Amino acid sequence: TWTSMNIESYLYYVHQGLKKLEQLIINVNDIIENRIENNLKTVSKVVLVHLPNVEVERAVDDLLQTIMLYPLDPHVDPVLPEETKRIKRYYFWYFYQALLNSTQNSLNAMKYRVCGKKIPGANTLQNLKPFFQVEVQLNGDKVTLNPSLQEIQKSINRAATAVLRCSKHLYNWDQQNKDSTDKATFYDMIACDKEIVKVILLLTGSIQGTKN
Repeated sequence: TWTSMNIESYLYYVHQGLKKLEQLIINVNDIIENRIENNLKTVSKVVLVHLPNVEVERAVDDLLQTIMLYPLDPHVDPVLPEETKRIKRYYFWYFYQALLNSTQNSLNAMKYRVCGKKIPGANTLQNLKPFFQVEVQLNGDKVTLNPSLQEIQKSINRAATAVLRCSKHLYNWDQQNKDSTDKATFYDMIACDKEIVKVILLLTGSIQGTKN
């Protein structure tokens, strides 16, 4: 600072590094904070039972896209940030949890609101299910739904199982290609989680109450 030089240039060079980094973060903001967020909102909003591939492609593409951001999927060799690298992975795992949880919250909302079938609308694969009509007569002189009501619940469970296997075999951010990048164990975990196994009891209980 005595000849009044090189300090403005050092300050300007650090400013240059900081503006380049502020840039790179503005990248990451753009590139992560909204496309995969809106994809997550869509994944949450997808009604699995009935609604009158896409987001899977989308998530694979978001992976390759984030990979374009120079992210250290392997640790930097000269820096050796082995601990460092796994924290973005824990965050991306929390986000993958938010995705599978979007699907899971949908699944659970539907498992709860099965009872009003006429109110929601169905998609093509699920044409037989909505507001199910059953024939009633004197089966062996006894008034019954001619299709066994138990059978109709097994048809509801067959729709549920088609949906559940479609949702268990996915290609999400971790499952990139046939679960190659990461396993699909969270989906069988969700299948044995309360929203499925414990709500089977509530389903069958309301069903037996209808029978009652």
